[PDB]
Amino acid sequence: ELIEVQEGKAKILIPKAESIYDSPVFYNPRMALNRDIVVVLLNILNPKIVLDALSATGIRGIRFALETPAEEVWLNDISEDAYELMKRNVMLNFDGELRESKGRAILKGEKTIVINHDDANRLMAERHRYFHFIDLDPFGSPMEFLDTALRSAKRRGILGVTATDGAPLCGAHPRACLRKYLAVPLRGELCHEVGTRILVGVIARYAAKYDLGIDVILAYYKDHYFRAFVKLKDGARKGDETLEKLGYIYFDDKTGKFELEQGFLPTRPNAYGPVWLGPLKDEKIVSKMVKEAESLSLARKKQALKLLKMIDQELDIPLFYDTHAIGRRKKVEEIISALREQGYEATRTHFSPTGIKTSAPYEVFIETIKR
Ligand SMILES: Nc1ncnc2c1ncn2C1O[C@@H](CSCCC(N)C(=O)O)[C@@H](O)C1O
Repeated sequence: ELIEVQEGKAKILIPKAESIYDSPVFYNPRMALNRDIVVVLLNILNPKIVLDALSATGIRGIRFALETPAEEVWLNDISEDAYELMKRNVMLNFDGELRESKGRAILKGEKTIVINHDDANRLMAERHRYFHFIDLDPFGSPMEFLDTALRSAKRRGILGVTATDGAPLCGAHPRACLRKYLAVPLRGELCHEVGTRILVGVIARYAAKYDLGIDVILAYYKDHYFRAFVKLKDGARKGDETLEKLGYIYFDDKTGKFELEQGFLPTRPNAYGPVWLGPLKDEKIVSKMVKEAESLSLARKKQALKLLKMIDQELDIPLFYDTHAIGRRKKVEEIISALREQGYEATRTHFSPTGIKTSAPYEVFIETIKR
């Protein structure tokens, strides 16, 4: 029936089954890294009232309460069996008695834990402008909840969205991408960043009508999923400035050369987007994350540090050059060094193991790898 496992400072019971998609209550251990990062981040932004929209086993919210400054943690899931496993796992990491009720339970101890058996769109809708932080971790696309989450979070709240929607976001299913994200995807060596930027840009677009803009705290790709942490800005002016960060991409698949164009609409044919052409991180914050992550007991510390450091030293410039792909048409360390000697900025990128982000033009990049 149930197996007791441990993640971070959390001890939970998960159903034992053939695969993760076969257990009555979902739990993907590979997502431990995803939860480490949000924990590291929360230990910086220090949100007071947080929400684990689609909790499943309750692991995320449970780690929120045990490993972060969060004072009021809300756990929610539409599934009855999940709700029951959530209540159990909560009482497995916290003391006192759970004052349960019809599909709703509460625990008022050092931290306040609100466990809910409800539909996320229903809960969030009841909780208008209530959370400092909301974490959306759905099966694939978050579009079904995005709009309601933008109304449930404080006008200055933080929104965490994950998208395991690789197929549409990476160009495999262009028509599916158009329906869910209202953007024309780009496949190929760049689809990892473009997919991430499409994600940020759709949040930016949905937030604008509430006269809200965004600041990307951190956005990255990893293990086939897209993560986006954004800070909401109050004001039509902020909203307008956000939409101004949107743009389109032009890509020559024969050469690997790409071009960017800032604007709500493109002005040339064969445009990819719209996508977020703004920053993909808040360097000041990401740097602290590396420091914080080192002083925390995460579930996958080594990988968490390895990923955070990569992003920390990474250039925040749109797109990059994949040495392997272009090669088809030397070592990355050597190319980077040769680029820096000439005075250009160049760094590795978490998007690709052979990718290089640089301020050098396509042409110079090609000349340099040839020398
Ligand atoms: N409308 C809805 N409201 C609340 N939960 C929903 C929902 N639609 C689907 N779900 C569900 O979302 C799941 C996503 S799996 C989620 C995992 C996670 N947060 C972690 O770190 O483990 C299931 O438990 C489930 O029943």
